[PDB]
Amino acid sequence: AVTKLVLVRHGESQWNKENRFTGWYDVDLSEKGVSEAKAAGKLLKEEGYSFDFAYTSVLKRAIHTLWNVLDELDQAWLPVEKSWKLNERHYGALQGLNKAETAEKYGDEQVKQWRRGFAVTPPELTKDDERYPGHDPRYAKLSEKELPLTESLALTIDRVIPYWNETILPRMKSGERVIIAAHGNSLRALVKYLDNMSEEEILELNIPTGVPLVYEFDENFKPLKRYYLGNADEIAAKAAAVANQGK
Amino acid sequence: AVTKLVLVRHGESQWNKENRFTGWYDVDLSEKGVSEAKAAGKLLKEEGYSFDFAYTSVLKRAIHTLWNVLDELDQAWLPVEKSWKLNERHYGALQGLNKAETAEKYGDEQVKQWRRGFAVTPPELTKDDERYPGHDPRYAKLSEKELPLTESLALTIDRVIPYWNETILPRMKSGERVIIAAHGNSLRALVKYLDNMSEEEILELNIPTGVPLVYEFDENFKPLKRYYLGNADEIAAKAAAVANQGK
Ligand SMILES: [Cl-]
Repeated sequence: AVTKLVLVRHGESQWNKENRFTGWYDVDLSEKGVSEAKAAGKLLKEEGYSFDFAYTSVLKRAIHTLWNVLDELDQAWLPVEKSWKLNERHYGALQGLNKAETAEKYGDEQVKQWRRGFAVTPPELTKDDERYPGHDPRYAKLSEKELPLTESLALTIDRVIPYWNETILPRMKSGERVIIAAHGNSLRALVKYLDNMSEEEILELNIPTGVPLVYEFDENFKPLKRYYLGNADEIAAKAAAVANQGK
Repeated sequence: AVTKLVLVRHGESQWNKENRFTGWYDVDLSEKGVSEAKAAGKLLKEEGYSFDFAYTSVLKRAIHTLWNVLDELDQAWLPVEKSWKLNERHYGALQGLNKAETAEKYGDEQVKQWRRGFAVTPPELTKDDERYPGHDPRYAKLSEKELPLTESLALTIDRVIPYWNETILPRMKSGERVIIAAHGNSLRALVKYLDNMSEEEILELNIPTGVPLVYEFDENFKPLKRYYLGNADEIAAKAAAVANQGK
């Protein structure tokens, strides 16, 4: 039989709306993002999807997207595992800054590189910064080397793909239907790996907020196909890159 | 050091409001119950409580109480384990019936016995009944003997206390701060065991919806003290037994 995996980026966050770099800052869903999360769950139900297990990050924009989806499915009882390994790419000293203001002060091309350059890291925090993850109780079990000062997509891959191979994929292989509710760069990391994409190809991909992305796997767990659920015109428009100045 | 445990009964459910026997029927919180759940979380924060791990049932009135509490604590990231072993006592063929109507048809004393008699079971379902737990996907892993047709408090103890001793108490002993969000009879089962109560004593106890109940344990994990958090006059009034005809 074919095995299905469902991926969903968190619904729009308040800092997505306000055009601020977020990273590990734990911002909530906007009002529109709550709407998006509920719509994704209703659509999954309509399309005949239910699950056996869910993975998400430790960031509330993703966790709350999952809770809203589970309620639409009448699966609030589902087992859930919440892991920092699925967190958004850390944005270093850019966390909290407005993207347009930052592009004006430092240059539009510099901001594009800090957003998207494959192995490029945003400017680093120091450990005394209020934003350093070591101060936060949900990272109490992490080492200095695990606690980021900044991350690139390359470094995001280096934590997401081991979690995939050690934990998520084996659960799928045991016959369980998995949903992953996560973030732009953690899901881009997984998609690059599953789709055999180059650095040039992954730089072009934007996964839109709140849109289910379904993968089919064959009996050897080689990906067979992937597709979005919902309104094609709306999704494709939403998957275009947005300027630093906003939409 | 003293170890703290926090217990909380689900916020008021829609069938609590409507005076219907619920059991394993998966009814949601009423509007007032959502208010109660959020208030419990805000109070726990104000009183200096945070957690390392949460247990709850597979029934949404309890799960949603926990989600609301965790959001007030800014601990949506907390590890959660959802177990049928913490479910409400199953109400057999009474599930969905109005308590007042049932007391009129069968007698007030008969209803009191079906509600509260220690080893008394409500009238049984048959396996073909739409309400039989075997039809529901979240009990797919249970055996016939685990799937109830009816339960008493005695039978509720027989599943809650092993879960306590095998799973919950060891986690506490490892130094983790636990919260349990559950149900009237599953929490009464645990309290009887922890408080060394007789059958006569436990029959008198009503744990009110949405009220934190804190236990202190000594170094040998013998209970030292237990107390409610919140407004004493309001809580004590709410802990009185309500007639079959309602309040
Ligand atoms: Cl959860």
